[PDB]
Amino acid sequence: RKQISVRGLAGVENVTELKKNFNRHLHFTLVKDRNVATPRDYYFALAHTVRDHLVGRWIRTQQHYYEKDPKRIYYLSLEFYMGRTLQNTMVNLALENACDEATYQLGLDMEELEEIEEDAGLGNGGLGRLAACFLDSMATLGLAAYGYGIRYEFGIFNQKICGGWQMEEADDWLRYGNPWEKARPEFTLPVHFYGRVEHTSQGAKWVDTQVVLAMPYDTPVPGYRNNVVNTMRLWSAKAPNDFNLKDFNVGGYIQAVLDRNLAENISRVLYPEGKELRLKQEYFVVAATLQDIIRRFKSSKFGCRDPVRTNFDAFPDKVAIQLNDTHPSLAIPELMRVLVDLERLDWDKAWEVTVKTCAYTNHTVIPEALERWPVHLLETLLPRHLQIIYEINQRFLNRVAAAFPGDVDRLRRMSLVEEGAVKRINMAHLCIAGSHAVNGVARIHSEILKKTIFKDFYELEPHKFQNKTNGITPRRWLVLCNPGLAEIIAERIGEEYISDLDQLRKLLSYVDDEAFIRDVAKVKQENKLKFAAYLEREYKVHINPNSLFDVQVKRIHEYKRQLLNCLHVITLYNRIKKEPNKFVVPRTVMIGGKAAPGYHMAKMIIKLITAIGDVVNHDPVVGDRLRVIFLENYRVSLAEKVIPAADLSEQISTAGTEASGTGNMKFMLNGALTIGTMDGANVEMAEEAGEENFFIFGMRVEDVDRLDQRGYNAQEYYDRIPELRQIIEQLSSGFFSPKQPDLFKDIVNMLMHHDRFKVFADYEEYVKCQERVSALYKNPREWTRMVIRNIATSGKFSSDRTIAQYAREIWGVEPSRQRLPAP
Amino acid sequence: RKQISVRGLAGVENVTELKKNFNRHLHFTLVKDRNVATPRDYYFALAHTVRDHLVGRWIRTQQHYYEKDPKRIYYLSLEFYMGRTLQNTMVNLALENACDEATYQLGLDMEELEEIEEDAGLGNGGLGRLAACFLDSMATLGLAAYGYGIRYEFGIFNQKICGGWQMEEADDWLRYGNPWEKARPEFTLPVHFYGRVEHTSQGAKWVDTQVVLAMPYDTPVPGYRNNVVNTMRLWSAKAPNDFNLKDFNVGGYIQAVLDRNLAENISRVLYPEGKELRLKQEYFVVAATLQDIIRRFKSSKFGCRDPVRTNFDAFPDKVAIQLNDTHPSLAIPELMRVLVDLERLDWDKAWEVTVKTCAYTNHTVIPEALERWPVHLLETLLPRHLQIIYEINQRFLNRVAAAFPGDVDRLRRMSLVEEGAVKRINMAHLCIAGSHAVNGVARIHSEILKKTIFKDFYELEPHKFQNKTNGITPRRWLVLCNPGLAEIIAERIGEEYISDLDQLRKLLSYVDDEAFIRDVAKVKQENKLKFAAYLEREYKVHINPNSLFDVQVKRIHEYKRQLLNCLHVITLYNRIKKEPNKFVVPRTVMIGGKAAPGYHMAKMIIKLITAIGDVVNHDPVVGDRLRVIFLENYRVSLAEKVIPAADLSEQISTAGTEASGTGNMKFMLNGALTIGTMDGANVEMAEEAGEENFFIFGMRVEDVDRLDQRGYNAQEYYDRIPELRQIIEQLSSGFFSPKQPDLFKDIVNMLMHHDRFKVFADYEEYVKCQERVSALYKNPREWTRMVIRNIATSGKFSSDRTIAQYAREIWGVEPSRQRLPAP
Ligand SMILES: O=c1[nH]cnc2c1ncn2[C@@H]1O[C@H](COP(=O)(O)O)[C@@H](O)[C@H]1O
Ligand SMILES: O=c1[nH]cnc2c1ncn2[C@@H]1O[C@H](COP(=O)(O)O)[C@@H](O)[C@H]1O
Ligand SMILES: *Cc1c(COP(=O)(O)OP(=O)(O)O)cnc(C)c1O
Ligand SMILES: *Cc1c(COP(=O)(O)OP(=O)(O)O)cnc(C)c1O
Repeated sequence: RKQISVRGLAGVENVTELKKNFNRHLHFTLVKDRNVATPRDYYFALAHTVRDHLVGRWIRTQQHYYEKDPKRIYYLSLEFYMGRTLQNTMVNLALENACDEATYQLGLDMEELEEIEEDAGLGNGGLGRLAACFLDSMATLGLAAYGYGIRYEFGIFNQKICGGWQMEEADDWLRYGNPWEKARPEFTLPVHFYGRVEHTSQGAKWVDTQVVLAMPYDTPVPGYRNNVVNTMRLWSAKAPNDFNLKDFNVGGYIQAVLDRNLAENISRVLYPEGKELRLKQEYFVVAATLQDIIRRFKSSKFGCRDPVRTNFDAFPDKVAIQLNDTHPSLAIPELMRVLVDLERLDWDKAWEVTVKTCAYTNHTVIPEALERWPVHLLETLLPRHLQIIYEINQRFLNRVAAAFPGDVDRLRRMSLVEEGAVKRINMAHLCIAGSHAVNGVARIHSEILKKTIFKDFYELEPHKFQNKTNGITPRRWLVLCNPGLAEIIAERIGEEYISDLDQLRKLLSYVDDEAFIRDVAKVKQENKLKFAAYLEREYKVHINPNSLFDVQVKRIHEYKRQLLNCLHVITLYNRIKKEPNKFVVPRTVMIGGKAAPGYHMAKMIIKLITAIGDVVNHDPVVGDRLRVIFLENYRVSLAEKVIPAADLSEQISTAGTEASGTGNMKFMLNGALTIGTMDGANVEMAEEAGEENFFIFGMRVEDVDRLDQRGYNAQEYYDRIPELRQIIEQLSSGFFSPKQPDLFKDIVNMLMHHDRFKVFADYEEYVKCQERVSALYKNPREWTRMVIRNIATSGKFSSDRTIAQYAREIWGVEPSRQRLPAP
Repeated sequence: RKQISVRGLAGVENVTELKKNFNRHLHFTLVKDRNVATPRDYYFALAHTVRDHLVGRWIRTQQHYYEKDPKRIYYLSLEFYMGRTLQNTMVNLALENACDEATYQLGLDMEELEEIEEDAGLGNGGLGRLAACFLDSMATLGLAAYGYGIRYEFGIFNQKICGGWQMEEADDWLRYGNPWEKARPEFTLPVHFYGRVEHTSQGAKWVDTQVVLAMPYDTPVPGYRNNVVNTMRLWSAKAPNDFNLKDFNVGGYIQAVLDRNLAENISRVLYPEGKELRLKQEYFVVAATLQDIIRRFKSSKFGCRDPVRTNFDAFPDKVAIQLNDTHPSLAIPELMRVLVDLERLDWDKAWEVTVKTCAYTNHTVIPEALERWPVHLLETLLPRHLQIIYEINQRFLNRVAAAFPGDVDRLRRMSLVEEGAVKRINMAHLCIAGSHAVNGVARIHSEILKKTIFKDFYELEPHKFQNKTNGITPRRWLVLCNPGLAEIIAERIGEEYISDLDQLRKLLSYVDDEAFIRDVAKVKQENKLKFAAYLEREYKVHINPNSLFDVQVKRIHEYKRQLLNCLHVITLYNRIKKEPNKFVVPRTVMIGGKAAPGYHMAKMIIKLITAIGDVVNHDPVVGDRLRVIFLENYRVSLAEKVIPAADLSEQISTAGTEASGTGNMKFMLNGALTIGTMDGANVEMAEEAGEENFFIFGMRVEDVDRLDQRGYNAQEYYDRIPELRQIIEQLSSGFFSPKQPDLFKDIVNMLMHHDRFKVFADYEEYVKCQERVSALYKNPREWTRMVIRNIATSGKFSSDRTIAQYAREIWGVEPSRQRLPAP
């Protein structure tokens, strides 16, 4: 027993012990051989050789949190955009240099193998990239945290462009195993759907439920060389498999083969309206988590630390639960029904707990997008939770009456129950009311929350509405994807920046140092060459390495604006062709992101960007002076290839729309210049960088508002501006689509007659700020120094900071970049 | 590359290294530590610590067959009855000693661990056990042998006895997985169902087919200390999972939810009439299997060795296919289809290869069991193979026209299509016609296939009909279950016997030596003591470890006549009550079997068998002289426990009914004397041991036919025998059944009016035999020496001989007990 220990099983940075484990895993773990193995096979030998090291420190970290029993923090997200784990674990564990030497002497190439990894198909965008950033900060800052989500077998679609139209293939990333996860069938747990609630004697009982099972999966998150490793625990839904003879529902009719497949596809796909499945997913991820939580509260030495009920008095002391946007809101009534009904605390002792345990991050501005289930839907698959949301609600509206007596119309606005045709439950209001700290994700967002969206909630409980500005981690997003820029930053000011990003302001001392200024420049010339190379070798084009890499990687939605960028492209194209011998600084325009199935505007925008691409790229006058590439299937591992490469980062949303913008910061720390309207995270970036270092343009929010107030009439702009006029008529006569003239019709009329987002208004000014971009790029010394200024200022944006601001003002816990001993 | 090698990966029988790998797997493979490891957890780390030694010589064995390129033979069977692998892998790998000592030091008990393992639910009976002894023998005699077949998730049922009535529970043995298998998602193959045959130009083209993917798992089977390890490849079904939006079958309707579950439970359930799922399961295994076979033929250094087509000319020199029973039969129409439609050989060359490739083992005697499929089922799901099977039939019936011209009635008796109401295709005739060796399984059984059942085929091709008498393997069924007998046989004659069993004849020189006699009776006393203990500790009873241990462990069918034996037990009962003080040899009668859900006699029988025992084992005058126990959920782990203990082997099937009987042979080998009719396997074991040393009795097969001839009129017996007349009236009045008198009413009538197997005929003489039995028992020295003659004559029944004969006589390859160098 004490002889069965984690202890003599490594020597780490040792090429000869990593070579001997690489050989044990190909053979014994994979049961393959060198006569029969593939690159996929050699990646799982190595994936497994790095994994041994990662779980050793996983074991010791978790033992060390049971024995020190700290406050535990549960990040609850319905999306975890991890993406690729091999190089990151080697960079956070110190093994990259020894893995590379050992594989190299085993006659293979790590860069090959690295590129066989499938991106962890668990996210689709922002909301999820961010949780995965915060897990890296959370593990580095010694915190005792947990990521909890649904594990999606089919990710969210793969993008393929066929005839310049987006096709959605499916992502089965799980296709040859995922070497980084450990399936725990032994901790499967019931999740209860439907039923009826029987009020028996001392409580209600939620009886006659269908059950789905929630099976957990453990993937370990390491911290930047601080020897802790925390946990990502994702839940697969699985059918009871009795459906055969056992139950005597069956035998006679197996049409309960439908429970089975409608059980199993809670875990099967990301999304992608008021659908029974979405709410089955939110309940499911929330329910199986809350048990696993309450379990460690009772179990984690606190069984013996009962002093009263294993008291839920010290439950908020040792637990926090973050509900990242309204997607886990039912963890508030689900916690209340476990406490009230299963344990037995009275309603107010349990409420005390709930509101001192839950905190909620908000990431939406337009009210048209806050969460909202119909009540009949809630009646039908969660009876007792619609009961609880009604009691939470009656109390809350009386609290409001203890505060603004006489105001009726406030009661009929701060209710969790919305009236119309179809009464709903407003999950936003739940979340505010059931928690102790609400925080938006940019200062202008948190403040417009307080000021407009959650105002009445601000007046009754002003103390709650915090803010925590969004952040990126310096590891994946500067050490790991841009090792070259990191190298020279360490040459001047050392490592500490990796684990402490405001230290990068020291770089302003070098602003005029010619060595630094040739070195930052060189590293980008490296990074562009390499991406220009991939732009032939996986997908195809003839990129010029010397052009201005202009990139817009943003979700393809109408407000997000690539239609602005297209008209500026067809303005350049048109210019180059009207005077084929003027010097125009050459540009590589690259746009990427995924439409969203069935949003057809979004789909005509992917078809425009490609047809433009087929004309400008193939016309001979334009030479190599302009090219328009659609980067296909944009995703986290493409993002770390292209962001190192870009020199201009098109941030151009109509102002007032964006909330924040985590990839904005990915371009700034990675030596690009942002052109952008003033909104979301452009503001605290411009503010850190000093506005003159930034290409801010366009209407500001107030100007949007005035235009609305007198009403935007898109024909006036169409009638002033002679270029705009022309490009519109080119779309329309099918200059860009000869076979189908009429093909962009709907994009003409969108523009011409119902632009909710004022493309034509920010036109004139947009191109003039581009002229200011072209014009500076044609003087390499000063452009490279504006870049030094954006980079030495990054600091305000590391997720190690945004997290500390969670730790201290919200979870109430202290971060610590202390090495834990280990291995 | 060349430095990626198996070489430095194991310092085997070394306790200090096995402790090391233990701790690697508990932690790194299971991602568990001693603070949270269960006995399952420690069971799995040990599984894996032993597995590393396995896969290492899997390795070496399989590299060696590729370099050497031997005839490698594919053993196809739809049920592989494996049961627990650990001790069997250690003993075979010689690791048992160092692992026990190792776990002893780690302070774990290996025996507590070895009982966690679930009994590999791939099998059901004889057909399946036979496949597992044959795979052991094929390793030991280093053949390039593959076992192929489906992976059943749900085994078959795990029985429970609730109130003396049988309950089938399900075997979800794969619940916490299986440490001995490697998933190969890499080699997932399509298998097509339904479709339509487009006769296009140079052939036929099977189009519009539904697909079911076969994904394979690999399991290693080790030899007896020879370092060859062979493969067991079991197939699992996986529906294609585009079923969401991709295909445009769906979106609109996902009612092809059904496709994906009707696909999935191909692999789910063992069976357990003309049900499309059996036919889809059988074709499932054939198709996947043969694509692996031809994949390995063209790959296995023969892609280099083409000379013509990568010709199938030499296919029978490198492949042997064994059709174990009629479940694999579409192997003959599927190998033609591939050869003829997919490659392009013509029908007479392709047929040449099939017949020289295919060989067929029959295990049935009664024509009523042979398998037969409606042509309307085969047209619907395999419409192409119905074609091939008719052309196979036509051309075979012209061969028969060659040979017996003028004959009309043989054409129609011999034909593959069968007429009546429901036109059938006779699968046994397919096999004979496209196989080059048809064989039975005991001498008599192969002769009555030659003489009655297949005789018109025996005339056209008398060369075809072989016999290869079954076998039991000495590793698992003597060494493993019985160490104590293993050991004392080894002092006297050495270890070669375990891999050479006929030399157990050497023992016959020690017949009168009292040291052997004594030792030989000591080990049984050991074995009985321990089995007596297991009958209290796991299940409960107060066995008298000195009693004559009478066990019948056979399939609860009428023809298996446990009822016979019950008439005899009730007889013993009645005597001990009539004559309280006469000296009677104390016995403990133990019966065991799984009913067969749906067969109502068998369910009524286990009921008898429990309540006889409720009566007698509680009744005060019988004391401890008689007890009757039912051995619940008989499976392989129970066989290796009760077959070591047994003194009397109850082998009583009506004669003419058995084809063979492998528990028969197991019992002989462990010094248990046989009471038994002159049937099945009993015949050649009587012939080995000498009839003086066998308790033969009851109506020989001749006498059966005579009794049928004139008519078995059971009442005559009732009316001669006063014990028989009495025990019938005891069953009937309710003596055994006082709360429902009338319960055994349908057993009493059966016996009395329509016993298809004549229990009453052999009653008188059966119990006369039984009296001989108890007499000899009451005479140790002469009891214990009959045993010695029996054990010493066991040689003909080691499966090593059955395979050696298959090897030389049907497959065309040489045996060799040579130790591959390795590890
Ligand atoms: O009370 C304990 N003492 C020591 N180690 C523990 C204890 N509880 C859990 N562990 C470790 O904690 C890990 C994570 O467990 P979880 O937090 O319960 O999911 C396990 O793999 C063990 O390594
Ligand atoms: O061409 C080969 N040379 C040497 N060993 C081979 C070759 N092909 C396969 N093997 C071995 O054969 C094993 C089984 O491959 P399979 O029989 O093709 O399924 C591999 O694990 C290797 O050990
Ligand atoms: C960081 C990141 C993101 C986050 O993207 P954005 O906030 O810039 O814009 P929206 O998509 O409009 O929210 C998205 N995708 C990837 C790959 C990534 O690394
Ligand atoms: C050897 C064996 C068998 C085989 O049983 P038999 O061949 O003796 O006769 P039937 O019972 O009629 O098939 C079945 N099950 C186990 C566990 C076993 O070891």
